[PDB]
Amino acid sequence: DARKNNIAAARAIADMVKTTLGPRGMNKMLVNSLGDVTITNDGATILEEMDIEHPAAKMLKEVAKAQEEEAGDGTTTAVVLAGALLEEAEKLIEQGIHPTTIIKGYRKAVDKALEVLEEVAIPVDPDDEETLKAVARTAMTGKASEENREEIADLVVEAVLSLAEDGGGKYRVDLDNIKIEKQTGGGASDTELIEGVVLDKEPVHEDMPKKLENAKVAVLDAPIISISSPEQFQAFLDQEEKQLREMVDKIVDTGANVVFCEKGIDDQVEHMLAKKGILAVRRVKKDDLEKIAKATGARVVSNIDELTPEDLGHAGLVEQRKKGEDRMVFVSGCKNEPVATILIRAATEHVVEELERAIDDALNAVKAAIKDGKVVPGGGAAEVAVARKLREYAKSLSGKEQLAIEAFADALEEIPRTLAENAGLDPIDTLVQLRAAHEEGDKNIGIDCLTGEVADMLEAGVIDPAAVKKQAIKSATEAATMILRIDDIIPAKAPT
Amino acid sequence: DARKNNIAAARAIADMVKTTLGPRGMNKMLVNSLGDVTITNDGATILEEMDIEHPAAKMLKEVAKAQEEEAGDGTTTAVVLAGALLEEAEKLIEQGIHPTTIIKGYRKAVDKALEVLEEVAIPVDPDDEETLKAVARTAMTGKASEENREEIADLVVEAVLSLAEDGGGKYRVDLDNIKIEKQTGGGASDTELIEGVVLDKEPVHEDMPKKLENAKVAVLDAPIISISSPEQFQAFLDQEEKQLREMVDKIVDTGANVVFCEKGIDDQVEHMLAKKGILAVRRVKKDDLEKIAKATGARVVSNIDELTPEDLGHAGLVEQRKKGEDRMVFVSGCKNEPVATILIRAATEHVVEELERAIDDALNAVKAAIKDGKVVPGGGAAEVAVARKLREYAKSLSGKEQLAIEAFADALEEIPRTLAENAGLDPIDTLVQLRAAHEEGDKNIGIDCLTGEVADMLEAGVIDPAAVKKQAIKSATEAATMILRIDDIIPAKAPT
Amino acid sequence: DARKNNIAAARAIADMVKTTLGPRGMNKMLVNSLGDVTITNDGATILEEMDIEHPAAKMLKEVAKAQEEEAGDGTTTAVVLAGALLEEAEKLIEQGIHPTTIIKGYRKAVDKALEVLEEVAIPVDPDDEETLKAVARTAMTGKASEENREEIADLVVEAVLSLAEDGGGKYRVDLDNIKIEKQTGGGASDTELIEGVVLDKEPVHEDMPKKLENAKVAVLDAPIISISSPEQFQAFLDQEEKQLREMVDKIVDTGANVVFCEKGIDDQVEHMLAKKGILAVRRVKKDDLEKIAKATGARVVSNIDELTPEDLGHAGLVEQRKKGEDRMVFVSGCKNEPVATILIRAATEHVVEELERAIDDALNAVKAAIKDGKVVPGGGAAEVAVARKLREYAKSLSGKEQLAIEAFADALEEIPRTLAENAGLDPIDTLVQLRAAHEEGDKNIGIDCLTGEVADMLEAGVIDPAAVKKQAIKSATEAATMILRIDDIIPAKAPT
Ligand SMILES: Nc1ncnc2c1ncn2[C@@H]1O[C@H](COP(=O)(O)OP(=O)(O)O)[C@@H](O)[C@H]1O
Ligand SMILES: Nc1ncnc2c1ncn2[C@@H]1O[C@H](COP(=O)(O)OP(=O)(O)O)[C@@H](O)[C@H]1O
Ligand SMILES: Nc1ncnc2c1ncn2[C@@H]1O[C@H](COP(=O)(O)OP(=O)(O)O)[C@@H](O)[C@H]1O
Ligand SMILES: [Mg+2]
Ligand SMILES: [Mg+2]
Ligand SMILES: [Mg+2]
Repeated sequence: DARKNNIAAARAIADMVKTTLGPRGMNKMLVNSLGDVTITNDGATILEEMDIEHPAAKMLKEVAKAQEEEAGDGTTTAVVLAGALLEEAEKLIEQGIHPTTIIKGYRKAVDKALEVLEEVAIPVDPDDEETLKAVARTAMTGKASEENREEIADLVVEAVLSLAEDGGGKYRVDLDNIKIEKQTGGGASDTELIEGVVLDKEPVHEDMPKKLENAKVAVLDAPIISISSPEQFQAFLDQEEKQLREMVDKIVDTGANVVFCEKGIDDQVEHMLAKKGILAVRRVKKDDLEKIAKATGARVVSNIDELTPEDLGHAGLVEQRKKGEDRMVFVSGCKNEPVATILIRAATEHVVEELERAIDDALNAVKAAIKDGKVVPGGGAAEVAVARKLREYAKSLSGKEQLAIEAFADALEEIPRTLAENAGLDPIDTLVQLRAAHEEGDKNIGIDCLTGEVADMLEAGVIDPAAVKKQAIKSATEAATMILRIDDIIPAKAPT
Repeated sequence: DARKNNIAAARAIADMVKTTLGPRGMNKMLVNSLGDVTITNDGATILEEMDIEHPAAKMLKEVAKAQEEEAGDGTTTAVVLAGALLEEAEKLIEQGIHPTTIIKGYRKAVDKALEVLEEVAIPVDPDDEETLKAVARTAMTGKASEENREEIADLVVEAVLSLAEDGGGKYRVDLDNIKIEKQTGGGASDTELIEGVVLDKEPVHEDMPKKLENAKVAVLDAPIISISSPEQFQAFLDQEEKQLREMVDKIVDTGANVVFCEKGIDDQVEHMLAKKGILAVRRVKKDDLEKIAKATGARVVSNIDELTPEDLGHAGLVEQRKKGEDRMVFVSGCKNEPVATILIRAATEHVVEELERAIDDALNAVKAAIKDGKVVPGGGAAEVAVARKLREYAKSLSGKEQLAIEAFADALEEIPRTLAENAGLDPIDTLVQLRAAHEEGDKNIGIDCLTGEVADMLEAGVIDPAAVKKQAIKSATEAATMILRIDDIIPAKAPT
Repeated sequence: DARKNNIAAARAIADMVKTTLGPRGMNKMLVNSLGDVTITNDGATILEEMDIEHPAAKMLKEVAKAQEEEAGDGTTTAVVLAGALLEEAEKLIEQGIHPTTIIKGYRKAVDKALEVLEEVAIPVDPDDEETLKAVARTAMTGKASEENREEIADLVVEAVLSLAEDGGGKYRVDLDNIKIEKQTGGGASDTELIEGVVLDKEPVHEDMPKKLENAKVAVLDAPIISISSPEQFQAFLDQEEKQLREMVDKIVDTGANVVFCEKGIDDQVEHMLAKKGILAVRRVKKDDLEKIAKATGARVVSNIDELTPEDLGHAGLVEQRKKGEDRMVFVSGCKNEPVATILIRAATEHVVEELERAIDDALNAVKAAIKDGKVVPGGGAAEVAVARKLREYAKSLSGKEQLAIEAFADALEEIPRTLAENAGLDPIDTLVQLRAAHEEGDKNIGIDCLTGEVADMLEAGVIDPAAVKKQAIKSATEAATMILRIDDIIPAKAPT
């Protein structure tokens, strides 16, 4: 039963990532043969860099990548939903239903599930500050320490509003637009709007002018013998420094005094650069060099011979500040576009990476809420409500598709069970309580794992974007369907 | 039970480092495949250069590093506290409490623990000499020999006061500021204020002027053929020596006569340097070369062609003294900044390293005491007091968090048990005596392992800074929490 | 029980060195992979070039090195005392005393032991010739044949008195100051004051002037092609011969006629040196070249171009004497300083090394006696006396430290037991006889292994300087303590 094998692999992955769904998600550790260890709880990373020999499991890589690409939040929800769906799919094949009937029933169930989630979702305007804060805190939940939730949420909404580039209603709040720097120790209170891309590199030369107001900023990427007579070596050195003098002279004619180069340097090169007072940062990556080019306004000039004064950018200020331990050039005053890198502070490296992922997910969720403008109660409330209306449809429908739709409802309801289990509550009792609550007509009662009870989510500030849950259901459906659609593993000829 | 496995690894490390907590810390022996052996007892080394295949253990490296970075003392206290915390956490999970409840209880317990430690701590002014001496002796405890405790403590406080750079109240008593030199044999009575960085290297040339008052000191870092005719090789040699004459002549025009170079030399080079009477020390590291540049005032000149008289430093004296066995240039008279290296004398190499670590910890603790200005009774007194008030909080609180807080109290109380056990006293009897003593209202009764009894710590001069114990509790909490939050071991994809 | 494992290793080394303590020290053989063998009985070597994979035993390397550095005698006594101390410590931890109590007791015991040895030591003037001879013979004991004891003792005291450089009371009788040459066969009667460093090298050329009274002695260290036309290589040879003539001409202008070079020579070089009658000895080591430079007064001149008549030294005589088999230049008449090498004659190579070590130890002992001027009766008498007064202290003291002090007394008394065992006497009977004697009030009764009885050491000329025994006790204490303070072996990260 190769299908049983594939389902078992998907089940193993689903159970592995089940434990990391919620505020109290028990983190997982990623150890490799090199010995490096990273503590993470966002399921994206967990599905990213885990060893999977099984190819049916290896499809869930692509499922998670699609989820992150469209939605940016809800990979763990999608994988757990796929696990529960394949649970009930397996034991529906055990009863005797053909797999194609299961697929057809799941397709109908998920069409109606998306419709129901559209109906139940409560709308939100982009000016109700408390609702945006609630969305931000709910998504932000999972990975930060409990202390700095209010602070990071406040900074999230502040950055989203202040950097709100009104591009015809759809604000272009990109992940690489908001200004944070990474550094060990200190705290998260350095996630402020510093109008420029800050590089974690020291100045090459001490007497290099650290302060330069209205500096003429340039962006470069190029890397900055036969001897016959005794003085011929000195001659090659002389002409090399002469052509260096010529090129830096025509650079200075443009007026450039601040440079961030993509490649390395040499001691003599940086010395003669600092002779005139020129900043030079080396080994800047492709992505962050492009970001600096966008921010500073100086177009990247591979062939520097055609550099002109028109090609140069400008920055309001450049300053070297000894913040914390590491020395860095705190560039501030890049006035053309809001451009930045996803680099964020915390106490330790594990917490640094955790907070980086968490702030990224926070901006993703608030961006989705602003764009789509439909928010659904979280904490398992949406799942239970959709399961109830699916059971109503099952009462409407008849045949052996009703069994498949009931299976889909139970698989959807497995998410609140997991969310309660990770919170410490007993799963069956609180699940029955949620069902009883939703049978009384109200639809916002869920699970809030911070207080460890069942309560109204809307008054508890536990609300997730509608589109995130829609894409979670869709990705789980495609995962379960296309894992069910396989029959048997065969050796495929390797491309030569 | 991968969580049980990780708890077991952490409890192996905790029990290994348990024996080295106190004045009578039974030292540990680190042996490597190369066969080199160093004897230490300070926990930082033991956590630094031990082998750990276990990844959950490998996190405790990062915990210890963070402890050292912020505080610089209390790594052994942090690890033992983490061990006891995971002991009680494990026994709480066998009872049946969910891990997340333990995490929440520990968080609340540790918030109140930091608050309690804030209240109980007795304040100190920076002029009560006996109190500073007591703090210095308590921190110096563990590693220095019993005989020279008074001597090294006196020198510690003398150096701290005399080199007290009043930078707006916060004295910049850095570890690389106080003047000691390393040498085998002799004694610790050479930890005196020699106003300059002393290098453990002999003069290159005998007739090099050993004494130079008000010497013009320079700092350098640069390293100091086709033949056709009979005399082409000789002409090449003539040109190389000629350009050597020109560069050393424009050096002499500046007036430099004392140099400490970062790189090697040659016999002809050292000779023609000594021809004019120029000192040259080779293979100076990056850190100590930067220290020499800061002390002497001569900026490091990579491109020596631009060296000017303005670029040269000055030193009151340079002298070669045949102190002990090794010949060294005892540089003295660097008048710009207080800069030095952590190099200290003792009898044998093991005692040399032990004394170096001890003096480093001593300046760390006195610096922390001067900065924060809050001292707490040591010898387990602070732990017992905080445990008692935590039990009072437990009596106040109700629920299954009371069990977690009682667990935290027991784990905090484990430290005095360890300190008594290493001192030779029976742990249960003396712990009960400490609890009874704290139940009578007094707060300073602890364990003093020098006298091997229970006595007032304040009268015995056994007092640690408040901040070191605050960070010990915090780091132990973070370690226990983030080790509890792990679930399973999964193979992670190695980055290509 | 890793501490038991370290104690066992220390016991193994202690027992392996035990047999070589005393005049009748049964020697030890050092066989290596290369197959070379050296017969030694002095403890320094048997601790130096032995394999010790065990790290706890590897500490005893450093213990022996420290002992040799400070005292240079009594390493075997120190290691045997450490073995006995750890013996009784193993007994006491068997009983149940905690190790820290043992350490404290040993510390107090050894403080009082040093005090007791100070009280009991008999003073010596440096003019009482018989006492100095007795001290010299006592230390010189251990290694030589029985025939040449009086002889070598007489030469030792004669050299010490005649080369007595009165440097403010502390005579600088260094090991590298007294004149002996090494040569196979003959006898020890060539240990005479030959006022100059004698080199074991033949003259390069026969017609070199073997006799040169008031010779102008120099000291050097420097080591003494494209073809176009047929005469081009001849031009190269002519010019090289021309600069050779130039440098040797400006050498002769100074007047140098005797040279001892650090590096090799060539046949043409030595031929043209002997053309003018210049002595040249090659492959002179760094140490002996520096010694020759000090003795002859000719400073070592790396760059010979600056050699002047003022830079040349003078020697009263240089002569080639065919003493024994090997041909050597018997340099005699270096009038500046007393400087020499530790090279001594005997019959065979094993015996040559044996008397070399023995004369070194003899000079160290008489130097220590003259410096400190306090001598204590050897032959186990000092150990028994200190043990008795330690037992008196034990009777004074009360508690479980009394057991540790009794342990120290027994470990200290183990030395006379070993000294009797190697002499052939029964250990317990003569030990009891010594104890009974010392209970009668006399303090000089010991063991004399030459006569193989128990007798008064002062009339038997068996006396070993007090500082040697003081350092023996101190090193044994530190070794035993810092071997007891270890708990367990752990693998250490190797430095990359
Ligand atoms: N404050 C909260 N209390 C209870 N449940 C929450 C809370 N915030 C989020 N959740 C639940 O966690 C789910 C998202 O979990 P998360 O692990 O953050 O997703 P991802 O791993 O994809 O980022 C939501 O669907 C919601 O049901
Ligand atoms: N003189 C003393 N007597 C008894 N206990 C002491 C004494 N000095 C320090 N301690 C205890 O040792 C603890 C610190 O131990 P130590 O090993 O020096 O820490 P670290 O290994 O982090 O440097 C203190 O918190 C205190 O309880
Ligand atoms: N003539 C002697 N008769 C008996 N015992 C002696 C005599 N000379 C020395 N000893 C004993 O030998 C001890 C020194 O032994 P030795 O092997 O010379 O030490 P090391 O090996 O360190 O040089 C002394 O402490 C003394 O007790
Ligand atoms: Mg999420
Ligand atoms: Mg400490
Ligand atoms: Mg000896």
